[PDB]
Amino acid sequence: MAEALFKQLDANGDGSVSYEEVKAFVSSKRPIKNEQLLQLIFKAIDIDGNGEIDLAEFTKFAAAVKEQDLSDEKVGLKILYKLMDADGDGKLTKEEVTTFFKKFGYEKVVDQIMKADANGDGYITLEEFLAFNL
Ligand SMILES: [Ca+2]
Ligand SMILES: [Ca+2]
Repeated sequence: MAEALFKQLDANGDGSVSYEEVKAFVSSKRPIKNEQLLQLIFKAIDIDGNGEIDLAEFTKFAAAVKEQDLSDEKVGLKILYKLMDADGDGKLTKEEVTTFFKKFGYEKVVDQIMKADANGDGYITLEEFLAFNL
């Protein structure tokens, strides 16, 4: 008398879908509040050309982050992104990033960076950067 598999939840058997549905499905179990922040991050963590992810993508990603020889490498530039961020205070402004990312070795990114943001921030936060290379 128990269950734990998005399989049914989905049923569609399409494998992929809008985690949003899984975010709520789970949110109505152990958690309660987070489906938002998550769903959000996820939605952005996707943008692979739709917005519908697959339990696999999530799981794989988890097993991908689990590995102790990949993230760390980035963690470094990350910890630096947060530290170096003395003016940003959390978000790195074009100039900031451009210079930072460039000082780090992402001059060719400056292009995607400037073309990355353009909604209502004009800057790039830790995530953002990590988003470009997630
Ligand atoms: Ca996808
Ligand atoms: Ca932005």
